[PDB]
Amino acid sequence: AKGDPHVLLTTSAGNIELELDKQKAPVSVQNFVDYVNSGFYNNTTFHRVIPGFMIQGGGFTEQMQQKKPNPPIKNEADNGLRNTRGTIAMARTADKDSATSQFFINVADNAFLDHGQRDFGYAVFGKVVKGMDVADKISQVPTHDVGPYQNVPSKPVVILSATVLP
Repeated sequence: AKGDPHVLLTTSAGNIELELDKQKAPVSVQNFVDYVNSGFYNNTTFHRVIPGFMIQGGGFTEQMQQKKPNPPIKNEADNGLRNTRGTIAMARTADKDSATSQFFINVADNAFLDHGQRDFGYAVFGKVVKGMDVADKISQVPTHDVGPYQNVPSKPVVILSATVLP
């Protein structure tokens, strides 16, 4: 997951730097970079946090309002990258080709999320090169239920800015 692009996510809990795998996840990387470059992720939150599993964000505001994303992309989970601790992957629904803006960072080795004979899996497209301790921190913030959502941080963890680094 070192395709080339580096992205810095500055959150209210600290900074996380990512290196995206443009070679193995071209579509996922272009989709992600397009969102960051457009300023889409600014003011979105990590709305789903589960210790020992992952932290997911990039879709809702602090008031749990969902931002209208761009059209869904094809699933690249069969690119051979695994959902090991420290990787970034695309969140999606039942349809394997339903990913849009939401992504999650694995804070544990989640092999059950990998492309396999039982399910297409979740597309990994990068890795955290800096800030894993921050991701761990975010994963353990107190949470509660908001609407149909569970594991929502009681105190929103906001992505104040997302930028492609030089």
